[PDB]
Amino acid sequence: IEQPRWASKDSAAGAASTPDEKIVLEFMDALTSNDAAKLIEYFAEDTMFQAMPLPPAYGRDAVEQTLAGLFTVMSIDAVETFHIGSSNGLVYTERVDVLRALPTGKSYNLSILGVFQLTEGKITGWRDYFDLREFEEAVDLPLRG
Amino acid sequence: HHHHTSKIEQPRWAAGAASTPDEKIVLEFMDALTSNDAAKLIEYFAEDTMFQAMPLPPAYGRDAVEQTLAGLFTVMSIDAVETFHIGSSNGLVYTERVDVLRALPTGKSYNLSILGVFQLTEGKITGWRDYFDLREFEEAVDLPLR
Ligand code: NA
Ligand code: NA
Repeated sequence: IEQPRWASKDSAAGAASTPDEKIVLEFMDALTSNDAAKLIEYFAEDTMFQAMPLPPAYGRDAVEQTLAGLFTVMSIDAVETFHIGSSNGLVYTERVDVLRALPTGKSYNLSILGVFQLTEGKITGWRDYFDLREFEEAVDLPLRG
Repeated sequence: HHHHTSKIEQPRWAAGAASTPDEKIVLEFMDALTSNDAAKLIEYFAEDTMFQAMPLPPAYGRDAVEQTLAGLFTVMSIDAVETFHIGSSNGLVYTERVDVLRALPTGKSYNLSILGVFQLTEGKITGWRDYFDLREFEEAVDLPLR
């Protein structure tokens, strides 16, 4: 994954600087597993997840099943985190996800800005902001009717 | 928000106050967005800068940024901005926020969920990228933006 033109040249921009940011960076590596059972370990009981163009999932049960539903149709082939920062229990990630659609085989580099809420080392909230139509039309896989 | 026709519901998952000089400048830039004035907003930007509403192509340089913002303000108005979360690290400011956008050709309004990032150098914006879903905005206001 190439560094975008607008990427910060601060050598520490993409590096974790707190234990919370290190956990989020480990979560980004584990995203390539496409394994909701593995990823659910990072989540607290009182938590939520939402790919913002799609309906949110509240509670650990709904988060795992929502992630598992996405992984039946798409694979996260690579995650490249350009920027990671944090303030007040929220961690922010500006990144590219290489998403591959299983039915069509096409892949696409999706620009994503996400936020992670963490208490006691566990994710109590994860929201990824991006444009869904770009990914749908890129890989020929509609996720929103 | 001082825009009584607008209403921003409190999100269930929602901290929003500035804790650094860079966060304060970004928050002041958010209040100035309701001016819908590219000539006034461009004063916050440095010479070497960029802007991109991520579903749309980016603009590099203070000239292209002012022109891109001016073009957007000819078809839409920023009626209100509420920042639920603001944070910063490595000279980058992140803002989780809803913007009430009103499309001028149709008169329809929409509350757009946005996560944005601001890179600041000596108090001036060197980068502003807002992440959001364009389609849901387009369909709610009947205004294709691509
Ligand atoms: Na960093
Ligand atoms: Na911080």
